[PDB]
Amino acid sequence: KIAVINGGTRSGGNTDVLAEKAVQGFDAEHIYLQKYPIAQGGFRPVQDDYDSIIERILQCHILIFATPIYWFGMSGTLKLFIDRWSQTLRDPRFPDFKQQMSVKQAYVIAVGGDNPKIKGLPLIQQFEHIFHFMGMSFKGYVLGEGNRPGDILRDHQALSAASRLLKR
Amino acid sequence: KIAVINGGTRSGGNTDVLAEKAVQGFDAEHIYLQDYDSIIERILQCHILIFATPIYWFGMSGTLKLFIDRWSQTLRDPRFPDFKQQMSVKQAYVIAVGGDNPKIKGLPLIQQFEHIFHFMGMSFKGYVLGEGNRPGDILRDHQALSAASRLLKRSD
Amino acid sequence: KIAVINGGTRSGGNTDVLAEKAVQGFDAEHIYLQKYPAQGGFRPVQDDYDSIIERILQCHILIFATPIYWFGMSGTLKLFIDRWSQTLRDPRFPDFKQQMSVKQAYVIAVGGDNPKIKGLPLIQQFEHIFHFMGMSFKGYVLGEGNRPGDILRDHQALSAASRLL
Amino acid sequence: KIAVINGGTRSGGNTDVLAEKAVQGFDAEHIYLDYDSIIERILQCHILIFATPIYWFGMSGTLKLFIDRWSQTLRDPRFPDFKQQMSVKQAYVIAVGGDNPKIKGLPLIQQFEHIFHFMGMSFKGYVLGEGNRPGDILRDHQALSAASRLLKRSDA
Ligand SMILES: [Pt+2]
Ligand SMILES: [Pt+2]
Ligand SMILES: [Pt+2]
Ligand SMILES: [Pt+2]
Ligand SMILES: [Pt+2]
Ligand SMILES: [Pt+2]
Ligand SMILES: [Pt+2]
Ligand SMILES: [Pt+2]
Ligand SMILES: [Pt+2]
Ligand SMILES: [Pt+2]
Ligand SMILES: [Pt+2]
Repeated sequence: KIAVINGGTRSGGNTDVLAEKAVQGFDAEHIYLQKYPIAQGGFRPVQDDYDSIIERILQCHILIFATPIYWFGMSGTLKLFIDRWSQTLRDPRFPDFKQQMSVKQAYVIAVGGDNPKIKGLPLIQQFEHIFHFMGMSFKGYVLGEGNRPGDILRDHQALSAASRLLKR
Repeated sequence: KIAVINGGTRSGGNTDVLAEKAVQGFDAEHIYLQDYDSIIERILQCHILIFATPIYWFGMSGTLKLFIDRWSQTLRDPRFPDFKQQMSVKQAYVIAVGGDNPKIKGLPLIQQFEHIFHFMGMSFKGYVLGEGNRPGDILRDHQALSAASRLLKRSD
Repeated sequence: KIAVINGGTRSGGNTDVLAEKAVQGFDAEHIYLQKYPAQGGFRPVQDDYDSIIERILQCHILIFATPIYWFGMSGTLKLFIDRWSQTLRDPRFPDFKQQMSVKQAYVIAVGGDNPKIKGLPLIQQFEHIFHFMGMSFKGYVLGEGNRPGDILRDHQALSAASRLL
Repeated sequence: KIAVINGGTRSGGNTDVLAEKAVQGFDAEHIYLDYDSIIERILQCHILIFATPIYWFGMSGTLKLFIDRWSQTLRDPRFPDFKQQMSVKQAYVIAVGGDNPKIKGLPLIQQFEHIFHFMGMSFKGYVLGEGNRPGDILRDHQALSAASRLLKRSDA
């Protein structure tokens, strides 16, 4: 039903925390985009399980893209994941990808430490163009403030915004 | 202490309601644009300014646009010699409601306000974009209502 | 065929000059939005609003030319566009929506505060406005200038204006 | 003295055509995204041109991974003056795509503006060009002209 595509870190990370507030209680598909060390910028995304991820995403009506804001954009893992949709749109193993994605609802959770409420707007507008291209309805988002793990818990505005993320 | 600069039409409209949610318990001064000099005199006396405007064509109301545009005259008015200095120490907020996916399509307007405030040296402390079509509709926008109620809180 | 909606100050104005170049040679319908008593010292007048609509409705290409005031369009252009809400339900112009949905739109905006960057929100606001109307946003020019004649120094803008249509 | 940081590949494609129009006559260094070696080469140039095809209304994945790594460089003891060195450089952006890029690529330009501002680098200019298939960029006369004059400080 609901999938959370996490392009941040895991266990404690501000991205994980905010996402849990948004999907609390649901039996949501939790996707974590893998990355291997070569810490921000110290990794390289791993996409060995990309097809498995697409398979899971296709079964979900609601998609929540959760990401830290790196250099005023999304994470390296989420950027390489979305860029690969270009390949999937030409993939015979997922012949109805465009149509299937077009009926889904999308949400975004992004956390940054440099006045995200303002400096994170270009990223939200970028997501707007991405979803519009796919015909996906961009239903809502949350911009949260945080630098180190767990500091999002101090952004009460973001915590309550995430809890009220899913439209009703 | 707090001034709500109302750019719509005083009539229990969605923008008015959302701004009231933000200032509940603060006993703010409500300035309805829709007497320019008196308005300027009144806002200069407030530390916090909340610009509340319905969203028209992905921007502010024509009333609020004519109001801010006239600041160009005030920046050179000898009766208000310290206008820019006084404004720069104020904290500004924006509350805007519209019926066409405003939380997403109203972002350019938020960026314009960011530039206006930065130009004046004012701190842009927060904003809330809300969704509504007919009066009262905003009371169903849980996310917006929650955000407005927390707008001016120092610790919640 | 082509219409230039000018929301600035005429003759010699940076906005007038760039628009002039964009439609140089063409027999374009020149629409100037009225205003009477310098920035912020006027009040737009729309007594001729209906005749202006009648004219743009006959043009396939619409060029919106405006100075950048407070990071937005001019007061006259803002009040003009805002009124489209009334026109969209006006018995006098039964087909406004459909007629506008087939026109091509362009924007020429001039500002004195690093417009190539600070004028982007305005261009994005125009993108939403045109998309709402079904109008194709074909291109734009962001010129730098604050005083009459200044736009003659922005050769990059004059070029663009020339290569706009 | 100047470097073109290409986030595409060496292929003589639309982004490369536009970038070349800008550095013609400058004998610029062409870097096609040896990370440490690349950082050393760019640190020696006072003008940096970031050239990238537009993917999903953003930069290429290759350029994204490169700029993201600056976070590591900002804390790398082997490059103790990285931030300071970059701050005195002039940055330009050349970006080409086939989905109404001059309009839909604006958020990307704003991101670059934030990236450069964070580094203290002067964002001197940019060109968004239209091109769907190889060679299409030659039809975008506005972009070709803008790229031609991008680094010029004289006219005719
Ligand atoms: Pt994080
Ligand atoms: Pt469903
Ligand atoms: Pt990473
Ligand atoms: Pt106060
Ligand atoms: Pt405005
Ligand atoms: Pt002018
Ligand atoms: Pt035509
Ligand atoms: Pt005016
Ligand atoms: Pt040089
Ligand atoms: Pt290309
Ligand atoms: Pt990017």
